[PDB]
Amino acid sequence: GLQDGPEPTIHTQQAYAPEDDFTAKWTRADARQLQRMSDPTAPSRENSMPASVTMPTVPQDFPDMSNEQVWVWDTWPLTDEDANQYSVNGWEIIFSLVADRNLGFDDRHVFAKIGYFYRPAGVPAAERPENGGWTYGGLVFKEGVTGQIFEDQSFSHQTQWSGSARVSKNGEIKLFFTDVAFYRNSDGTNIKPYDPRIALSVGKVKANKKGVTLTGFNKVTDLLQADGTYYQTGAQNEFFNFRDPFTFEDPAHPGETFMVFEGNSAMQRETATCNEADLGYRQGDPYAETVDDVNASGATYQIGNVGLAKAKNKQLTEWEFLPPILSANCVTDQTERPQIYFKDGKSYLFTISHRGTFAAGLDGPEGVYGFVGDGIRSDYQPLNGGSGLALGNPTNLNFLGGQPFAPDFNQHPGHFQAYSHYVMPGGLVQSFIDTIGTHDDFVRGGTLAPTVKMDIGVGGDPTKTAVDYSYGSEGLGGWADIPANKHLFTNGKF
Ligand SMILES: OC[C@H]1O[C@](O)(CO)[C@@H](O)[C@@H]1O
Ligand SMILES: OC[C@H]1O[C@](O)(CO)[C@@H](O)[C@@H]1O
Ligand SMILES: OC[C@H]1O[C@](O)(CO)[C@@H](O)[C@@H]1O
Ligand SMILES: OC[C@H]1O[C@](O)(CO)[C@@H](O)[C@@H]1O
Repeated sequence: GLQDGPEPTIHTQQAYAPEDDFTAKWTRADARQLQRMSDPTAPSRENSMPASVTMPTVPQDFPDMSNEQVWVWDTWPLTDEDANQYSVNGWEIIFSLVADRNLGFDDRHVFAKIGYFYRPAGVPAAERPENGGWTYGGLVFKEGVTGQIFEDQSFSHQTQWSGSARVSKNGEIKLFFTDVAFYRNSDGTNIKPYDPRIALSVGKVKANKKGVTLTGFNKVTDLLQADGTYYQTGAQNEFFNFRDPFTFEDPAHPGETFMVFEGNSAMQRETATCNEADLGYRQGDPYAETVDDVNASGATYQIGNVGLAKAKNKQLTEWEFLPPILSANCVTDQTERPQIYFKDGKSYLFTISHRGTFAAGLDGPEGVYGFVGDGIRSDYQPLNGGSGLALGNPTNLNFLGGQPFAPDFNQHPGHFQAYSHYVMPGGLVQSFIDTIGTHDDFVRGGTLAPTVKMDIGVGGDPTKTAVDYSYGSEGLGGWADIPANKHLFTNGKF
């Protein structure tokens, strides 16, 4: 099922110490496996990617989870150190990026705020309302709280971007998020590079038959900002990426807490260079590229990475940067919302990427990219023939991808059907709808897609994944289905 092309880079999956300076590479040889898996003959508007690594097609006639109260995108459940998802006092609880529904959908990122939703626990997806049955609890933060941490109070915009939320046995919520200040002119041009920081706010859940409210979240702790040695700063790159904290405990490292997040490789933007390891070709491969050609191609502007940090105290208020665990130099600018998923003694690193963010020479669908190894720092093996693709939107890779605000004439109408995928226990994947439809008949989402099922480690092979098309209806589960697998009871009432 593979078009002729380069062999994938040999990865060993060998574990290293979390403190080691080893950084796994998702190589150009690896990423070129995506084109090899693509069917070059796929007709207009048909998916060219294998069905087993393609998200089931989402109906253009979709429900809205908030009844159009707000735009909703990146969503996370309430988790413990093993990423189990929780209900509290009979309520499933989630956090989402939200914005005023009056905004143009594409203008919402600089008005982003974290809200929460709740719904009764223990109702099967088929018994719930079509739209998932969530209640919008409103915003997590009072106005002016998240601005606390910024010395420069001259920002034109101040937002809360994605993260994660930990719940203790005693009902305490530690919300890890991206706290962002923007310094923009009225047309959007920067006055100085934006300021995204990894941050923490602590609060409490109050829940009974009336619903869920939150208390606390009045103080914000500034945990991490880009350093310039491991993770690219604003001075190195005006549009550097630094966001999306996911915390966890590594079974291999008892009694410590780690965090993954999105960054870029710490290189000056306009003088960034790639090397032989970034290309990752086997000696003599007839399809190998030269370092000079790649460096001349423009691919050097795509230098995303996945970072690691280790907590310095039990309160998780102090963190230490560790070297990056994955770099995609000359492959992609954006490895977003990383998470570490633990299965059968392996460490799965899952991350999301756009189609447009791939480097020159490369191409792949919007969706979930994944990597397996024997430790949180390992010589990670990109999933599915070394390509990295776990779960892509249906995509004809033979035609231009277009944009979510202007779909391409020849593209599959589900090209942008989902983003910010998150892999839940049992391989259930939740995501939000960006765009569904053809070039002249499309709609914007800003609500969650149907939850789907990805089987991880198909056959006896931990490097392989496959969509389960028998799940729900033809592969599509409940709209906005973010089910709890653990249940907590606490003092919090209101
Ligand atoms: O968790 C602390 C332990 O982990 C290490 O730092 C290695 O990753 C060891 O040197 C130490 O015993
Ligand atoms: O809106 C910004 C947020 O959206 C994403 O780009 C994905 O949709 C995240 O990486 C980020 O936290
Ligand atoms: O604890 C069980 C009770 O909690 C709820 O899920 C929410 O209040 C109710 O639907 C149920 O009667
Ligand atoms: O809501 C309409 C349809 O959407 C699904 O969740 C999957 O697309 C089905 O279960 C339902 O029939």
